Amino acid sequence: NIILDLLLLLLTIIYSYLEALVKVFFPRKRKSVAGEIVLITGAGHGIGRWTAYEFAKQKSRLVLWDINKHGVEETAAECRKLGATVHTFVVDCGNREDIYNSVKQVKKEVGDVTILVNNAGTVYPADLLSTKDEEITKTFEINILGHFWITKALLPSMIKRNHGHIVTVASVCGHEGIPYLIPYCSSKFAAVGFHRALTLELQALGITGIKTSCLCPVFVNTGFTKNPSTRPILETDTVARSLIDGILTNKKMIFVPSYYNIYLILDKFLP
Amino acid sequence: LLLLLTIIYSYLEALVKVFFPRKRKSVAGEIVLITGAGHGIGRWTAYEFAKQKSRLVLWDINKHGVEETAAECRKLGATVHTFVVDCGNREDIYNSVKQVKKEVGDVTILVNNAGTVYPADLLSTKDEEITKTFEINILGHFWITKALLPSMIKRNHGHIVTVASVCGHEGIPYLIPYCSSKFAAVGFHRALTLELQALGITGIKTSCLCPVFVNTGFTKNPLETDTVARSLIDGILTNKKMIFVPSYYNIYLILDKF
Ligand SMILES: NC(=O)c1ccc[n+]([C@@H]2O[C@H](COP(=O)([O-])OP(=O)(O)OC[C@H]3O[C@@H](n4cnc5c(N)ncnc54)[C@H](O)[C@@H]3O)[C@@H](O)[C@H]2O)c1
Ligand SMILES: NC(=O)c1ccc[n+]([C@@H]2O[C@H](COP(=O)([O-])OP(=O)(O)OC[C@H]3O[C@@H](n4cnc5c(N)ncnc54)[C@H](O)[C@@H]3O)[C@@H](O)[C@H]2O)c1
Ligand SMILES: O=C(NC[C@]1(O)CC[C@H](COc2ccccc2F)CC1)c1ccc(O)c(F)c1
Ligand SMILES: O=C(NC[C@]1(O)CC[C@H](COc2ccccc2F)CC1)c1ccc(O)c(F)c1
Repeated sequence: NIILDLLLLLLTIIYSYLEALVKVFFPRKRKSVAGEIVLITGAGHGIGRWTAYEFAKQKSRLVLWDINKHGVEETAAECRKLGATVHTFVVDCGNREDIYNSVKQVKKEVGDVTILVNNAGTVYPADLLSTKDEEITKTFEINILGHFWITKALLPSMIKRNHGHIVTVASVCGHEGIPYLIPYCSSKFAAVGFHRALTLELQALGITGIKTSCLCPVFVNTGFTKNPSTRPILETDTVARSLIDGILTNKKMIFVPSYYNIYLILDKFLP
Repeated sequence: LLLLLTIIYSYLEALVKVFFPRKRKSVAGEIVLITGAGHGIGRWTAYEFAKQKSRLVLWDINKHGVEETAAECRKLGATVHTFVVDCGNREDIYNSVKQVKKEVGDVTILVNNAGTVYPADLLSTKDEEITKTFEINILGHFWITKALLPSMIKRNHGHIVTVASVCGHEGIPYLIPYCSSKFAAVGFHRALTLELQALGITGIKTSCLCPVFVNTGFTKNPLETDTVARSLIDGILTNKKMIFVPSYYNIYLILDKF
C-alpha cells in the first residue's frame, strides 16, 4: 500500500517529465485554426464553454450548440468579448431530427463547419439496478448516437474539400470501467470506438485532409457529476487548454492528465 | 516478425495451461439463457452447454433456427425451452423474462450473444441501421442483464457472458457503427465486473468473448464456429474475464498500446 503509492507516484513524475522533454527536443508543429468554422456541442457550460474560449482566442468563427439557451448565449457573449464571430443555436444533440434541421440552418447562416467538437454529454450515476431505462437511452442518444448524426451531416463537405477535424470528447471512462457509471462507461467506450474506426476508415478511403482527436479527461470540476466521496484534481481551463493543444498538433488521443496513459498501459499486463 | 510472436505467445500459453491450470467449475443443472441461439456462435454455445448438462433457455427472432438448435440440444440429453424474443426490444425482453420465470425459473448464466451488423462506410450507412446495431448489440444487454441480475444477486451466484468482438478493442473500416456498439459491449462488461466487486458481490462472474472473423455468414468473407463455442465454454468454466479468439490476438492489442 505504501510501496505501490511511492511506485506509481514516481512514474507520475517520470512519464510527465519525459513528455515535457520530448515536447521541446522533438516538437509536433502547430497548425492555425483562424477563420475555420468550429461547431462546439455542449458549449453552454464546462469543457464545451472553455473550449469555445480557446477557439475564440485562436480567431476561429464559432457555432455553439446547446439545449440551455441562457448558458450557450452567456458563452457566446464571452467569445465576442475575445474578438470572435459567434452564432448560437438551441439544439438537442441527442435528437437526430433536431440535429439535421439545425445543420441546414448552420449551412444557410454561417456556411460549412470545418472543425466539429462532439462535446455534449449526459450521465445519471447509479448502480445498474438503480438506473432508469429512460436514463440508459438518454446516455446513449447524447454520448454516442448524436455523434453519428452530427458527423454524418457535416462530414460530406469536409470530404469534398479534403479538410476537416472531428473531435470526440469521450473520458477515461471510455478506456476503463468505473462502478456506478455502467451506462456512462459503455457509452464512452462507444465514443472511443467511433473515433478509432473513423480514423481507420478515412485512412482506408484515402482521405488525408480530415484529422481526428479524442479527448479523454479524468474527473473535472464542472458539476457534471457529484465530486467523489473520499478520493487527481483537474480544473476546466486545464482541460480546454489540453484539448486546443491536442487539436492544433493533430494529436489523436488526448488524455488529461497526459500521464494517465501509464495506468492504461499497466492494466494491459495485470493478471 | 509477428508470425513468430504468434507461435511464441501460443506455445507459452499452452505451457502455462498444463503447468499452472485454472480450475474448471460445473455448470450442470444451471439455467443458461442464450440469445441469438438460432445460429452461429449462440447455436454452438448451446451445444456445449447441453453436453455440460445445463438447463437451456434459447432466445432468437428466428423461430425455425432456434427450434433447430433446441432439437440438437435435446438429442445431446438436455432439457430446453425456446422463446421468440427480439433482443433489441426492451418491452419484448421484459415480458419474456416474465414467461421464463413462470415456466423455467431463475436464469443463473446469461449469454448476451444476439448481434447485428450492416457493413458500409459511414456516409453509406442508413440511420435506421445504426439504431438497430446499438439496440441489439448493447442496449439489449442492459435490459436483459437488469431483468436477470436481481435473482443472481439475491443468491450471490451467476455468470454474465458478453459476446463482443475484437471490434470492441480495435476499429475496422466499413464497420464504424458496429465497432462503436462492440466497444460499448466491452465497456459494459468492464464496468459491470468492477461494480459487482465494489458492491461486495463475489458470486457473480463475468466473461467477455472477443473473436476475430468467424465463418457463420454474419458478414461476407474478407476461424470456425465450433472452435469459438469451445473457447467460450472453456473460458466460462474457468471464470476467465477476457476470452480472445484466437487467444494469441492479445499481442496485437498489447502492441497497439505502444
Ligand atoms: N466532468 C467530468 O468529470 C468529465 C470527465 C471526462 C469527460 N467528460 C465529458 O466532457 C463533456 C462535457 O462535460 P462537462 O463536464 O463540461 O459538463 P457540463 O455539465 O459542464 O456541460 C455539458 C453541457 O452539455 C449540454 N448538453 C447536455 N445534454 C445536451 C443535449 N441533449 N443537447 C445539447 N447539449 C446538451 C449541457 O446543457 C451542458 O451545457 C461530456 O461529454 C462529458 O461526458 C466530463
Ligand atoms: N461472425 C463473426 O465474424 C463474429 C466475430 C466476432 C464477434 N461476433 C459476434 O458474435 C455474435 C453472434 O454472431 P454469429 O457470428 O454467431 O452470427 P449468426 O448470423 O450466425 O447468428 C446471430 C444470431 O442473432 C440472432 N439475432 C439477430 N438479431 C436478433 C434480435 N433482435 N433478437 C434476437 N436474436 C437476434 C439471429 O437471428 C441469429 O440467429 C454477435 O454478437 C456478433 O457480433 C461475430
Ligand atoms: O469519477 C467520476 N465521478 C465521480 C462520481 O460522481 C462519484 C464516485 C463514483 C465512483 O465510486 C466508486 C468507485 C469505486 C469504488 C466505490 C465507489 F463508490 C463515480 C461517479 C467521473 C465521472 C465522469 C467522468 O467522465 C469521469 F472521468 C469521472
Ligand atoms: O472482419 C470482419 N468482416 C469482414 C468484412 O465483412 C469485409 C471487410 C471489411 C473491412 O474492410 C477493410 C478493412 C481495412 C482496409 C480495407 C478494407 F476493405 C469488414 C467487414 C469482421 C466482422 C465482424 C466481426 O465481429 C469481426 F471481428 C470481423
